[PDB]
Amino acid sequence: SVYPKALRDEYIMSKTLGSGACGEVKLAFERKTCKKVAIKIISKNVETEIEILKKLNHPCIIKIKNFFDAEDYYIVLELMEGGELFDKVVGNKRLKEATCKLYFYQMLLAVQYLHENGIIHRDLKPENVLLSSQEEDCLIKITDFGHSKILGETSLMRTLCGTPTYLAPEVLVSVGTAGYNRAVDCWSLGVILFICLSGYPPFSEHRTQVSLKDQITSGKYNFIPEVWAEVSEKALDLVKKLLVVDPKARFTTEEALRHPWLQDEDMKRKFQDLLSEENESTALPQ
Amino acid sequence: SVYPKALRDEYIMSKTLGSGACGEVKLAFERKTCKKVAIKIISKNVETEIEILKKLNHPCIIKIKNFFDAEDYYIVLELMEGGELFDKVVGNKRLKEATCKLYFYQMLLAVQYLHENGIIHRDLKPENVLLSSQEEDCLIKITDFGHSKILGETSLMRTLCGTPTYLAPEVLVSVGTAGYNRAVDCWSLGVILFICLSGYPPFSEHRTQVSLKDQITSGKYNFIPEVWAEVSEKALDLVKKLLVVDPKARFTTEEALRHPWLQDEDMKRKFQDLLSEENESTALPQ
Ligand SMILES: C/C(=N\NC(=N)NO)c1ccc(NC(=O)Nc2ccc(/C(C)=N/N/C(N)=N/O)cc2)cc1
Ligand SMILES: C/C(=N\NC(=N)NO)c1ccc(NC(=O)Nc2ccc(/C(C)=N/N/C(N)=N/O)cc2)cc1
Ligand SMILES: [Mg+2]
Ligand SMILES: [Mg+2]
Repeated sequence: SVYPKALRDEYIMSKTLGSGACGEVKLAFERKTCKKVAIKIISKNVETEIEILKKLNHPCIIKIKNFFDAEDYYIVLELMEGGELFDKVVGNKRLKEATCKLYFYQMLLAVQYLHENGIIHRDLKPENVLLSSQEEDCLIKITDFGHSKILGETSLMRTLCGTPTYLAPEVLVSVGTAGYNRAVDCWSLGVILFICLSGYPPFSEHRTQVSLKDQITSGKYNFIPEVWAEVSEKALDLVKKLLVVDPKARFTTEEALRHPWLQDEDMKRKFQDLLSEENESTALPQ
Repeated sequence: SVYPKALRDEYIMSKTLGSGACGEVKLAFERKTCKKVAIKIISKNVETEIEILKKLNHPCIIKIKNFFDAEDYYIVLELMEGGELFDKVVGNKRLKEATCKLYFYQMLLAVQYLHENGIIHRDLKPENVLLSSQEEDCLIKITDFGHSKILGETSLMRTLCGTPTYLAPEVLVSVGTAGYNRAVDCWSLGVILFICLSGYPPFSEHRTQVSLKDQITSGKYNFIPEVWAEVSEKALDLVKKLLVVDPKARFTTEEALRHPWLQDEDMKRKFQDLLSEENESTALPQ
């Protein structure tokens, strides 16, 4: 096949940078500026994803630059020159605890911002955390809103306005837990944090007879003492509060951000430095 | 206000026949035929409702004749000259067990047809069961698809295709009960059947200190022996199988249709007679 004419009109396509199950990510150059962009190709919910990407505005969430709906979908985004977090943690590799904290703080700010704006990501994983440079101290941005959920008034809320004369008991039972769907993102963050800190996954079929499903529903992560000995007590404590099986008891992003592990003025200074460094501001009054 | 010009072009509007929270039902005459129709007015999901009504084809489900999207919504439907089931059961009035069986058989055929076609009604109640004539032995049709749900591939199904490395435990737990949303219609049918047979609601705040919610979630309906003494054992048995709190154990429409109470050749003959009577067939080959 060929790239669609409208895309070719504005961009010169280059090398493949990465790939997923749905397609791949290409390097491209915007003709107008001669600057690099990334183009995510999705082989034929993208429409809602685009709507979400256009509305959001946070330094730790990827921005969309362009969109082409042709034989495949083409999403033009800023190029994250550090690539995927996945490549930093694969093969038991492990980030310094300080680096983990810097990245995780930013993931939390991003997810907090999503939840404030009524968006649940639903696919948080190292592949979807992008790094701004090849330097260890860098900005991160969350990507892939392909299976995200937009919160709004539910059918349940409409249901509860009337008298339940004809209403099934399971619907009334569901009221106890409704409105905690956002907690799935906090669980995923917990798994990512566990992986970053230890270089291995908390739940895996590797050298165990307990099924993956049972490990997860029981909350019984694989704790290898020798791997963790070098990690602080505070970091593990936060992991434990995120990997709580009851979604109503699980730490929210706000609670995680208040945790002793993230009360680190050095880390927060580094983040703020990195932010101002990124930005091309233009003159301001006064 | 006035009726929209496009509606006036085709219909002459007459008296109010009934009303709901969302609007009212008017008598109207189609100019082309000089025949009576009903027009449901909904004051400004109707679009999906119309899509559902147009696709369905069953003798016990109302048919749409026309639709106007103006200042309000106008849905033109066949006129059900018997009006709402609600008016037959209000004020402790009660239908003969035989009439209950005839109506309930038809409600079951209609809901069975919905579930086969991947539609959950979600608002079954006596107001939404319409009668074809003022005669006791008549056809019934289900109406109001304003809060119905269309079944299809779920997000959960897509979720289960991958490895749950990052997946929250509540999602895996939800797998045990997923795909039983249709059972809410069977519960509502059970409540309707209870009301038709007894002339009173199974769950109500009337002369009780148990909250409505607790009556329902416990499955503890109000059984007044003296009201029920004249009702058959078989009829009550079916009610009991529909008012089961566990949605996976609850009778389906298929199970209800196989129940001893509905193994009534006289009732089924009456239904078939009523069907052929309704229809204006045109010549057939052979
Ligand atoms: C610098 C670099 N690579 N450098 C290199 N290989 N040098 O040899 C590099 C590598 C990988 C990436 N990734 C990347 O950009 N991901 C990404 C993933 C998903 C989406 C979206 C919106 N998805 N939306 C949907 N619906 N999905 O299904 C967008 C971007 C970026 C830079
Ligand atoms: C013969 C008669 N009345 N005769 C009389 N009063 N004589 O004095 C009579 C009375 C009432 C009715 N009802 C009636 O037709 N209901 C009805 C309810 C709902 C809908 C729908 C599609 N709703 N869709 C939505 N989204 N809703 O929110 C359609 C029809 C019919 C005939
Ligand atoms: Mg994804
Ligand atoms: Mg309704």
